[PDB]
Amino acid sequence: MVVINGVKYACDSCIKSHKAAQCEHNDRPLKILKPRGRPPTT
Ligand SMILES: [Zn+2]
Repeated sequence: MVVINGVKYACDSCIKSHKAAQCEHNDRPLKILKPRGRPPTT
């Protein structure tokens, strides 16, 4: 996975899987993520 400033990211084959724990792939579409969030309502 990758992180910038205070943002997180990883391949769709990790962030969606779990390997993101230490993703280091190249190909494949990347994505972003953060330390939990949750909706404002539901
Ligand atoms: Zn990956």
